[PDB]
Amino acid sequence: SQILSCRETTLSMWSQRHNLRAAGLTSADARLVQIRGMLLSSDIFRFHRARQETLNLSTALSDLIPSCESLGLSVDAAIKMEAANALWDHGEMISSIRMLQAIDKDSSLKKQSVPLSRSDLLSKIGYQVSVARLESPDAIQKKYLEPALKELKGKIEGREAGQVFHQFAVFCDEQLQNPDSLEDLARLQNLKKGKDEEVAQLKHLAKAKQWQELDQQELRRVEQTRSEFLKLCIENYLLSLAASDEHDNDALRFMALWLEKSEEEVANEVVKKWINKVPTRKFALLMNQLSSRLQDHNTLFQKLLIDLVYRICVDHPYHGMYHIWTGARVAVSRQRATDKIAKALSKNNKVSSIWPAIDQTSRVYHALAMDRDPTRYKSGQKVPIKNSPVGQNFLSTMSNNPIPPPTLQIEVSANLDYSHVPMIHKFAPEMAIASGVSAPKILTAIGTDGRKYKQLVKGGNDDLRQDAIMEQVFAAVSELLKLHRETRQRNLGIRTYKVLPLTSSSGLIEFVSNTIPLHEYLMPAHERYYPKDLKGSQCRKEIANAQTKNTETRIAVYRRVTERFHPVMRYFFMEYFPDPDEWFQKRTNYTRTTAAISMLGHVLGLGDRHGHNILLDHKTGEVVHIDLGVAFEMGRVLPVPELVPFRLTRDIVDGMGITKTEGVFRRCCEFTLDALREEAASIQTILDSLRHDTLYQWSISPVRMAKLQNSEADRAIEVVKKKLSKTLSVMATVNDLINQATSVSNLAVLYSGWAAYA
Ligand SMILES: Nc1ncnc2c1ncn2[C@@H]1O[C@H](COP(=O)(O)OP(=O)(O)OP(O)(O)=S)[C@@H](O)[C@H]1O
Ligand SMILES: [Mg+2]
Repeated sequence: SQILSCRETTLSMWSQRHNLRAAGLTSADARLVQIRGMLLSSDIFRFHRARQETLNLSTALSDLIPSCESLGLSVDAAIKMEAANALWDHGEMISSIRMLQAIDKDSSLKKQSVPLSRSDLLSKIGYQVSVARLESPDAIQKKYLEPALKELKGKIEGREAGQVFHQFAVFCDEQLQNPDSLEDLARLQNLKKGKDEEVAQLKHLAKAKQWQELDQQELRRVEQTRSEFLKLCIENYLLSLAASDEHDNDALRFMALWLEKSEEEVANEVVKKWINKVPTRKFALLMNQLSSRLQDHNTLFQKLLIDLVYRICVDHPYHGMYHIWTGARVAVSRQRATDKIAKALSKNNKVSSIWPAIDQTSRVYHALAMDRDPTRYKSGQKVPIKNSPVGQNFLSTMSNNPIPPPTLQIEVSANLDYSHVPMIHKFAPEMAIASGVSAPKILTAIGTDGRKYKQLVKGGNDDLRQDAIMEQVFAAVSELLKLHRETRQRNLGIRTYKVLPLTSSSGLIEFVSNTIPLHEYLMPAHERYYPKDLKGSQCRKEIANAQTKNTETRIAVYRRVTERFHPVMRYFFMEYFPDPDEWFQKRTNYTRTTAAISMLGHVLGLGDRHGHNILLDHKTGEVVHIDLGVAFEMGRVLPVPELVPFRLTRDIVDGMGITKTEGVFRRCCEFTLDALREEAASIQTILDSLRHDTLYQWSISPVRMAKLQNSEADRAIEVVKKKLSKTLSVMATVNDLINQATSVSNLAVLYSGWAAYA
């Protein structure tokens, strides 16, 4: 605000003082520059939601119009549009709409400086008239949207056309999923059904048949209207994706809309016509959903889907070829189709030194994962990977085939240039081993640029596709958080990692760089700082013995245990960051990331939040949540249910200081939850894309349910949708959540492996 106000003063004074200016700078030039600087400041003030400053600016701009018309400037349209924006942002919807319509009626948008295209004005009026319900959705399309598409004049590239096409596509989509129109279609369908049943009962007949035919004609009209809307929706989504990059979650919405209509040949003809102009970098992150619908059926849907998956794997190989490999090496048809795509991939010129590399490398990674020997691999040791035959074959094969580390997160390149990606140079000679049955081994790889990429080569009978899908969903929602001022100002978001499933029994997990598990810090620290307290194992055993007793005894035992167990988390920051400046910044990072993941894991039902799934990053302070596969409330179905919204035990809360909760954690919870329920449409779109994934399981299979404690899509998405309801205020919702997350009667009846005493 300070810089922008001083800039306003500067530009106005320079425009007034004619003798200070140079020779060839007339007063029209100074005036025009002043106006442009003011309009820029108005954009900036609008995002900050500073109402009074946009009001001041638009008033001071409207006062310049008389003195601008005498200098020979035509800046009335841009300034009146700024006034209309101020009105709309103060709540005057009808006044803003009337002002924009007056701009459109009597103004020459062609011959005037500070240009203003007629199609963006028309689409602005159309958007505002739709929001205010000021006209029927059949006149909005006839007066504002189709005239806008006609004003583009065949230009199908740029941000102007991107805005127009996204406007029109969202309008048509909104017309399809309309509760009134769906009720009307259902009513006409029941009428047709009942009248046909009555006619069958009879075979009076003449009039009955005539009424039946009139019903049929009405139903044909309604269905044809819906078919036109579907055509326009799909076509304009595809044209908006091909024009600009402003709207790129239109790829997720187009994909959901197209997978719902895989049989309606109308949709497939429109897609066939327009699909080849979208850059494949828009679909690159949707390969879990695309490669799950592959089949060999010779239809048109499959001939489009297979070609799209092929082009994605050719342009961005490190984003599609592992999906193809996993798919090759209704399940039989999917495997056959993925095998055909793989055979075609190992035939073309662009990707031919890349597909064999990934082939051989994945084979040896899987072989190394599956190889368990209790003698050759002792849990906790550190074995040089040259003594097993699998180890030597692995090292040789990896030396002969250079690839980027499979757990490195590669960003998608618009220029299609993946040469700047570090390849695996060599492997560290040894590999660690963790405790389990099928020994998870932690490899290290030294890359070309000289960094160390550690990896968990996880083998056994686990399902990493759940964890990978949920990591992708959480990353998408955290990306939604960046669009709002309050959460973006605080960098509220989650830390991601990379899961890569190789087969149905093995995967590569990214070993997060310099973290430490929460339980592995907390259990030694508890006895280092309080040598007279109970041990972690004594508390766990004491709580597990009273697991088959009444709630009164369980709560009494829990109080007795936590009276002899004091939190020590506040020391994690006093012993990794002794400098007060750094200590304060890192403790704030911890609090903010804990708040963001608490709200985000309440909204998505995230469970299984024990100490071994939470990592503490001792370089930046901020927590990382891994193992995100038990989501959508699957955790309160277990034998000993997890009935808390998130993990907020005494140690998580002790890491926050004098102000236990009231402070940074509560304000950040409220900003997160306030930004989440203003993106409920986008979260619905993400979960809808999840709904068309044939391989995602919406219930926890008794295998993992036994590994954890020693329509389902419709119910889950409905629960998510009612957690984002604006009925209660954010303050009251967060108060309730923090009351039930820290309650002793809730924490006392949790499973003993969920270390709640801690
Ligand atoms: N991707 C990862 N990055 C960094 N550390 C990890 C990662 N995955 C697991 N860890 C940690 O390294 C160890 C590996 O844990 P695992 O033995 O694979 O599974 P686990 O969670 O320990 O077993 P349970 O069922 O939870 S008792 C644990 O101490 C984890 O905290
Ligand atoms: Mg784990």
